[PDB]
Amino acid sequence: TVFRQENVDDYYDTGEELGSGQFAVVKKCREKSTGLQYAAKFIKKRRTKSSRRGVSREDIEREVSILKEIQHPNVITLHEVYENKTDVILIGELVAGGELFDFLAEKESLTEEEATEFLKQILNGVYYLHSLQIAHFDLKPENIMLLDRNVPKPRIKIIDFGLAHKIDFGNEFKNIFGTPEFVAPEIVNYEPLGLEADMWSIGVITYILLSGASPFLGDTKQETLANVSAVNYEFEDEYFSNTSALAKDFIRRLLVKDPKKRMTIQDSLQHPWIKPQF
Ligand SMILES: OC[C@@H]1O[C@@H](n2cnc3c(NCCc4ccccc4)ncnc32)[C@H](O)[C@@H]1O
Repeated sequence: TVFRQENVDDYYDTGEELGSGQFAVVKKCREKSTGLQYAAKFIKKRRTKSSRRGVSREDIEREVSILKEIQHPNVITLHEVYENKTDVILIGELVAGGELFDFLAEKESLTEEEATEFLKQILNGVYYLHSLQIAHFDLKPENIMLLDRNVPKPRIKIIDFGLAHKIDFGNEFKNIFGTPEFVAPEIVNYEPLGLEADMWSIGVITYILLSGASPFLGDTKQETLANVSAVNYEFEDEYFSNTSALAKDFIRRLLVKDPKKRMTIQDSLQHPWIKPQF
């Protein structure tokens, strides 16, 4: 499939840089005809078929196809797609309040209620996606954006569908691999992947929200991945001594090696704590 090949600068002005991937840079922009503001993700194309730099057209088209399906308050919308010889440019919904990651850094101590307020929204967004058989496969605090950081209960949106796949056959097998601290054991072990991997990532995110510490993190990526595969984490009393047993129960039921035994998205919403590479 082909995208709009007019110069994006004919239709938009760009501003500040909002962030980046390998890979990809995201800039604020403004549509000339409406005055509305967006975020534009510039993804570098592969320059040859044999090249390992840039993103393959297959991978770009998959991301665009998935994004076109989605509309839910807790997920980003896609507005337009442009392309030229070097880039595909995905224009989508600006989320102005920064990363949950940055958030957590400033300040860094969340109550269980602040943590569950974030979590409930993440779970609602993932419920929507999983209902559509979409695995995100890159859930982490860098990919959860706040609409407005200056309100007591910030609203969030899930972003970055660069690794997202449709799961039409219960699992997919193609060596998808995100950030070591957040990937499930099946990703580490190059096993077939399904919606369960996202549920593991949610358990990791929850642990971080409550404690400010990363449960599997080692001194090298190697060591992190080995920790993940062995399910080598524990609840440090220094961080968790006054966290409720139910919060710990929730995380325990997500950080499970066997994906078949791990809580599903529907399970997570009914759980008593929630229910009202190289
Ligand atoms: O991805 C690196 C990042 O750069 C920033 N970022 C990425 N997407 C952002 C956005 N909106 C998405 C609009 C979009 C929708 C659909 C396709 C492409 C982009 N709003 C604000 N900051 C964003 C964050 O700091 C991230 O950690």
